[PDB]
Amino acid sequence: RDSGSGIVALTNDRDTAYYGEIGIGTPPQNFAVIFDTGSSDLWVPSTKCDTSLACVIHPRYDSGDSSTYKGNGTTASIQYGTGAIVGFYSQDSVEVGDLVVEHQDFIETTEEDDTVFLKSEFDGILGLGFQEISAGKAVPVWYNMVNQGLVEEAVFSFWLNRNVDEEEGGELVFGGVDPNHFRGNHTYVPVTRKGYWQFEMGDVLIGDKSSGFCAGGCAAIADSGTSFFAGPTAIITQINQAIGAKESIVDCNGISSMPNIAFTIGSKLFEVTPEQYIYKVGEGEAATCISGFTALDIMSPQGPIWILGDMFMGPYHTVFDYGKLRVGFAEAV
Ligand SMILES: *[C@@H]1O[C@H](CO)[C@@H](O[C@@H]2O[C@H](CO)[C@@H](O[C@@H]3O[C@H](CO)[C@@H](O)[C@H](O[C@H]4O[C@H](CO[C@H]5O[C@H](CO)[C@@H](O)[C@H](O)[C@@H]5O)[C@@H](O)[C@H](O)[C@@H]4O[C@H]4O[C@H](CO)[C@@H](O)[C@H](O)[C@@H]4O)[C@@H]3O)[C@H](O)[C@H]2NC(C)=O)[C@H](O)[C@H]1NC(C)=O
Ligand SMILES: *[C@@H]1O[C@H](CO)[C@@H](O[C@@H]2O[C@H](CO)[C@@H](O[C@@H]3O[C@H](CO[C@H]4O[C@H](CO)[C@@H](O)[C@H](O)[C@@H]4O)[C@@H](O)[C@H](O)[C@@H]3O)[C@H](O)[C@H]2NC(C)=O)[C@H](O)[C@H]1NC(C)=O
Repeated sequence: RDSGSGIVALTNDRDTAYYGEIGIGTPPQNFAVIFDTGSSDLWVPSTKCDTSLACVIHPRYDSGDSSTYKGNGTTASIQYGTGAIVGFYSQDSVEVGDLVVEHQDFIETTEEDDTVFLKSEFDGILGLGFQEISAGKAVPVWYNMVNQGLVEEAVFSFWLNRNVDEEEGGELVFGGVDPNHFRGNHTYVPVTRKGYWQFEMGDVLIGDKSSGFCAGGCAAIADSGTSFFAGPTAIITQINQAIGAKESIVDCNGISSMPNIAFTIGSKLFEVTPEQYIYKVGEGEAATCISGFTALDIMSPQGPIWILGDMFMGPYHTVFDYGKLRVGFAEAV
């Protein structure tokens, strides 16, 4: 018997990535998978991938051992940074949060860029975005969940633990919201373009006044798969100066003197402190403090795009409300 809580416990790897276990096939084949609101496919290493080290060192899906496996074979290609992942589609049963999602299309990977995925603790990615941005326009896991009636509410939500010393890395809830992990109300903004979890954002404040560049209305995406913030160079440039910044972007030891950065979502200020937006790769005084604000210029018909990753979704409990097409943020506890 498999039903029906919808809870997934998340592992936190040095605040950089969050992953949980899913099962594919019967009998189930277990994979560590990042839950990613920025992409829409499910993919895992395949037994048919013999030229990439990542597939060889990670657990691999074997269709010959699944009695529910149904061949497809449609090829697909997904760019990850400079390289890419490549594979073909298959169908099988997927168990996420003890919900058995029947006939799920997913990608068996044939090749993986070893620079990103060789030393990953996770094996795959479970995409939680919309169908429009799936490689083969596959029906995403969450849509099948909704379609099979496996959830009481048409929302899913994230608690990401930012304290890497604790034992709970985080928690992802399919079909509800865990009231233990936020305080006060969520602020809800509607989805502006449907493929991405995308909404309208206001002006970005450095210290107490305006960056000007987003005061006319920017676009932004909640992407559980990214750690760092990414936004237009025109704003990132100003942030770099007010912080003392110099591949990456460095400083340190002046964190407490830096200003808070604040995003204006739903006519409210969501503030991020230096402690929350500076990443610390070291530990002592040979430590390396790195800025989480990376420059990235992508257009959309709604304006230049901000990516708000785990550094934002950590302090701000995030609800993805599919039934009302809206995203909500609340102060996390
Ligand atoms: C190899 O894989 C690729 C990648 O997936 C296949 O190419 C894609 O296949 C999908 C699925 O057929 C295509 O999406 C559909 O497009 C339809 C036309 O827009 C649309 O009606 C579909 O939306 C409905 O269904 C989903 C749920 O899908 C169920 O049924 C399919 C059948 O295979 C399964 O794949 C799923 O697991 C699931 O069982 C709902 O979420 C959606 O809201 C729609 O639901 C209506 O219909 C349901 C009954 O069908 C009913 O239950 C609902 O209440 C509602 O009335 C879906 O978007 C996609 O277009 C296609 N890609 C391309 C580029 O064409 C490829 O076909 C496959 N190849 C082989 C050889 O198998
Ligand atoms: C945190 O968020 C909460 C929202 O989730 C806030 O509480 C809500 O506040 C609004 C506005 O004050 C209330 O909405 C109004 O309620 C009246 C009366 O509702 C009653 O009658 C209707 C039938 O007409 C019935 O369906 C209801 O069940 C009630 O019996 C409506 O007529 C108005 O049009 C309007 O919707 C919400 O009711 C209220 N919700 C809750 C759960 O309290 C809360 O104030 C926020 N807190 C802070 C600090 O901002």
